[PDB]
Amino acid sequence: ALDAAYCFRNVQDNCCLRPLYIDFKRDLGWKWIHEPKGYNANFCAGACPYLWSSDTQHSRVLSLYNTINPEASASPCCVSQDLEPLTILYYIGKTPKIEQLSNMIVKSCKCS
Amino acid sequence: ALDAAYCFRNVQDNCCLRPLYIDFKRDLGWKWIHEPKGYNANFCAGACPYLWSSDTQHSRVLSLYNTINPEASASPCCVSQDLEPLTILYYIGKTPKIEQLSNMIVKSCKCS
Repeated sequence: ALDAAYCFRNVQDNCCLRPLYIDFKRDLGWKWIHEPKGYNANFCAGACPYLWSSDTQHSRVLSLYNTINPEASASPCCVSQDLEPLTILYYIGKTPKIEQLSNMIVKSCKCS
Repeated sequence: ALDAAYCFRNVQDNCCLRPLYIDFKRDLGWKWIHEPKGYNANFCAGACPYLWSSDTQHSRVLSLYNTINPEASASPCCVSQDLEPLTILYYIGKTPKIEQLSNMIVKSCKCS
């Protein structure tokens, strides 16, 4: 998979997970989250070679088209695959509460 | 929507549907399809401004992050949204048959 272990080994031009830490107050302007101060959101970026696409007929027809006619490219797009939640601390008045924020973290990537 | 009527008006740098005709024999090497000789598959391509992403928390957090910190971009990806089937003619020996090939055509685009 295009995850931390495979992708964080070196810098790669191809579709891969990229490290990113987001500080809620500083980078999002979210003051409602008291803890943690930030988290490793990560993101997906990089070139998609033509055979890296699947799960849709249009994508596999497009991949086959591209492999035969490269010069006239319609290159696939590096997108998120596995997403994970994050537990945070917020307040209801003076009472500290905890809740899960869904799909905050990207763990792996794929080509569209 | 980022469909033919909106997108085929002019050339646009931003995420939009792009016209593409694929000839089965000539461009795919598919000799099994006798009719039609090709079809308008189309494809999605172009720049995604930061607020064009939705449906995932990670995508909206990433869009918000990007709007605040543009220079340090993790730009969204222009992908297919609505897909349509195509009916074709093939043979089982000397008998002509027809069948639907699913999700062959892209009708609209979206930003990841």
